[PDB]
Amino acid sequence: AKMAFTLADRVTEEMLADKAALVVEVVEENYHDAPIVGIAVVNEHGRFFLRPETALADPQFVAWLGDETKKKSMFDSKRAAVALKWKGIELCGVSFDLLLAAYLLDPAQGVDDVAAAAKMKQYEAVRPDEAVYGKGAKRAVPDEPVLAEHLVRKAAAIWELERPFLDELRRNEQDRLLVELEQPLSSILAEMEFAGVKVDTKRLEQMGKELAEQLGTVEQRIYELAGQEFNINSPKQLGVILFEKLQLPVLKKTKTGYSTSADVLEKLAPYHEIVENILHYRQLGKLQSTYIEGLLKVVRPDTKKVHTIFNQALTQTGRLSSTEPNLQNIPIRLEEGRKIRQAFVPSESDWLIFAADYSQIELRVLAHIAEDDNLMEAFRRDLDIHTKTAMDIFQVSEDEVTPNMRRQAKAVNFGIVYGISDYGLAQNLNISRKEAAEFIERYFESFPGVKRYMENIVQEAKQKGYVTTLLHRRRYLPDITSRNFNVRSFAERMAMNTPIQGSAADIIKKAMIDLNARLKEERLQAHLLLQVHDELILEAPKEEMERLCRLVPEVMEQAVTLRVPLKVDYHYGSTWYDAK
DNA sequence: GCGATCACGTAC
DNA sequence: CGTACGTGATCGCA
Ligand SMILES: OC[C@H]1O[C@@](CO)(O[C@H]2O[C@H](CO)[C@@H](O)[C@H](O)[C@H]2O)[C@@H](O)[C@@H]1O
Ligand SMILES: OC[C@H]1O[C@@](CO)(O[C@H]2O[C@H](CO)[C@@H](O)[C@H](O)[C@H]2O)[C@@H](O)[C@@H]1O
Ligand SMILES: [Mg+2]
Repeated sequence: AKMAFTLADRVTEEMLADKAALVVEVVEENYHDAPIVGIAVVNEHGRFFLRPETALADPQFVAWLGDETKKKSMFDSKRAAVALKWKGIELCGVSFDLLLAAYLLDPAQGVDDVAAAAKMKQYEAVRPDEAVYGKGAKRAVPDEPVLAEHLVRKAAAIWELERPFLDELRRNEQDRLLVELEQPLSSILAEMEFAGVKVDTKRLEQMGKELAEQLGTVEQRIYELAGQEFNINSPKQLGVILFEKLQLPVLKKTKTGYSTSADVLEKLAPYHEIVENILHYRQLGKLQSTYIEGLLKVVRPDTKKVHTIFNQALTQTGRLSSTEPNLQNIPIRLEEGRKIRQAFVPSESDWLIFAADYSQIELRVLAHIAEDDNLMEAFRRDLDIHTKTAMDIFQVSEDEVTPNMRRQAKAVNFGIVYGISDYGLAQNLNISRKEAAEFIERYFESFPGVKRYMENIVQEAKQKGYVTTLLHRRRYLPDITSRNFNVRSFAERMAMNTPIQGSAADIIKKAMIDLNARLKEERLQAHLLLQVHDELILEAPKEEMERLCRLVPEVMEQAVTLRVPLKVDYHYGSTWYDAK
């Protein structure tokens, strides 16, 4: 049953046809400056395996790789493109990426290897990577015979599956989504990851020292107030101290013991001085372990840069995710944690950080899709949407909106986008279910178009079996027909939320593509560093700021044309923190 | 030693 | 109430 192929000792002409399935294997999960363990090529002339030392040193092979007219079909081309960038080799001509294709066809499948994608089309003549390389401590590259056949079988699957995947994408009217959006974005993300973000490690280290001091102080204060010492980090010793020794009330229970969520502690604060200290302790600890020590662990000691990896084929809504490190969840809400951003700086002298963010893109997308007259008019007037919502649901003039009213109207706006729920809104605003229901009821009275949309999108999900975004991304919702209330309700919220979060993802992704095209046309040195769902972070020479102030927001605002305007705010400074 | 499950907290 | 990722803890296991 073995698959035939040539284990070549040198590169030949027929290995360089203008159409081929290409495998450039990088086994390390984090592919930055990682080894390429083997190469496989399958084309009209046959199947070939090349040793990387040989192939990557061959002028003709390297030229073929960089020739845009020589088309390649691959799986996770970004992984290969980045691994090659670290070796000074350009990868061009990737016309089909099976990972991205499978992702667009059904993100729920969680396709993360060629075998998983192949199974979608009843093709099983290829092993899962885990089966070949093992996992964890036992992970390892097998001997050449085993490795070579696996890479050839993967290239063979890609070669065979391209047509069936493209045909289904076309039927789904997602072919342009793959070819004009996700694949071009893949190359942009590769450049971003490869460029990396410079880190002021000395500043982080100083913060770490100061935190260590405060942590020690607070820690001592906690033992003092508790009358003894214990591991504050343990959800058992703390449970005993709080709810047993100190007799604090048990307002919420996890599943295995006492719950100590920040929300639970906030309520217990009035009863004992130890509570506030525990909260403070955790927040400092969160900064220290995750944003100081954790960040320092992944900074490259030679360049002092962190090279995140944007997973482009993971989220069920079309958003990207970020890992090692996650640069999409850096503190900003609280000043103490916000200071962490002072550590992210430009990669060159006299360059600055430029950050642009969409203003309420999700609610603007909702206004567009629901065609709600009131919500559209609000954005056409560019009103403070939370104040406007408060005015409508509480029936008062702008001058009469109090801070608490705006705060609650804001929580309603979030609930509406997430997939409204009286129970969910109740928990969030610490109020009763009927009280939350009253708010929701008032909201729909003020925005009947939104109510219509929520009712209709749910019915549509049931009829078609899936919901779609502006650019045709889709999410299947089988649980929408479940006879279990909780399971069905979750699917209904997904039906309501996915077209919104997903369409916002579509828009910023297109904005990134348009932006890069503009930066190149203008020959600006400015380049993208990060994307955080509704914001783009760039770095550029100080001399380019004025041009960026006009170019970036315009490109982002014009990415798509909706029934309401899109608005983009921007700021720039010496550090990410200052780009406020 | 190791890997998986928790409970938690940070982002948009 | 939507979407993610990384942490320290606790705990069963080749
Ligand atoms: O290269 C990213 C790409 O690979 C997948 C598997 O096909 O994820 C791998 O790489 C990620 C980045 O290092 C890891 O977080 C993940 O654990 C590893 O399996 C895809 O999910 C992704 O699109
Ligand atoms: O009361 C109707 C109202 O309930 C929702 C859930 O919020 O859907 C329920 O009723 C529908 C029939 O009209 C079913 O298709 C659906 O499965 C059930 O949960 C709303 O969508 C609807 O407007
Ligand atoms: Mg914003």
